[PDB]
Amino acid sequence: GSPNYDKWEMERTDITMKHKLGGGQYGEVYEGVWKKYSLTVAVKTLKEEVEEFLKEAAVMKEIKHPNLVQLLGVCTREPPFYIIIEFMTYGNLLDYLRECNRQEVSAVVLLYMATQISSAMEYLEKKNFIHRDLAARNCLVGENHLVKVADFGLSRLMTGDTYTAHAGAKFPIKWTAPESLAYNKFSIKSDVWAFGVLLWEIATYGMSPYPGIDLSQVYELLEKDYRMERPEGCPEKVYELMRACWQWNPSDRPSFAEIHQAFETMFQESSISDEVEKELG
Ligand SMILES: COc1ccccc1-c1c[nH]c2ncc(-c3cncc(C(=O)N(C)C)c3)cc12
Repeated sequence: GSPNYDKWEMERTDITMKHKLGGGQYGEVYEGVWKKYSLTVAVKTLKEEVEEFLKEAAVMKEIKHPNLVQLLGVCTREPPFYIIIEFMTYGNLLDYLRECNRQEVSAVVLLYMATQISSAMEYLEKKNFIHRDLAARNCLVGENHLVKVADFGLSRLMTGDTYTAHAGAKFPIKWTAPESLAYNKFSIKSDVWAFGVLLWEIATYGMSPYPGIDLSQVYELLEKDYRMERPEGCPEKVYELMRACWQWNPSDRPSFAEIHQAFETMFQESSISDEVEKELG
């Protein structure tokens, strides 16, 4: 074989760069086209640090799942570096929920979304990886309400049961578990907490978490056992799972395996009524 062959490396000239996607919401991530195959793609690059970029690229080569956005290739031999990923046509979940028709995106669709996401996290959990940035803004939407988890910039394969982030490092307060906020300690359980917040975002069709409350007051409130209220219309079972995800002690939070099982079940039962209803009109 050829000496410098690398299965993941693509020629940067193969890609046409267009414009930043998500309205620049995700930084240097552009919509591009893999000319050879007339395929629209998402390309993350580095402005003119690298270590984190290369780490993100390496992690994406190791994970593969139906509900995890798929790495297509990279350009990391020389700058500018690229990470070429499949493009999800309906954008991110947060904006999708904020602009959707609710008769279309009904209760069964919200359950379907949660099910797909928990499926991706169960896979990651099994592989001992942590995501560290679960949020609706970081989930993507495809045709027929297909949903995939994205943005693996902070994802890590753990060696132990916990990962301690750099010192002085700071995180998205409203999606971050108590022990993460206070001691920079992360784990599969901290992702579970974030998933609970994501569920709330889904249930509210994209509302910003902790309505009214000041970020500076969030931790103190959680410490006294305050937790967001059940959204209008959220089934009790779902709110209960939500509250379990927000148990103060990480060990008390359920596993993604358990979470996925619960949602698959609710989705299927909810789905039956949906199919029937559909078949009346
Ligand atoms: C969270 O997604 C990411 C975070 C970091 C790095 C890559 C991605 C990413 C991979 N494939 C994608 N596909 C579509 C969008 C996307 C999201 N929001 C809006 C758009 C958009 O502009 N339209 C028109 C769909 C696209 C974002 C990504």
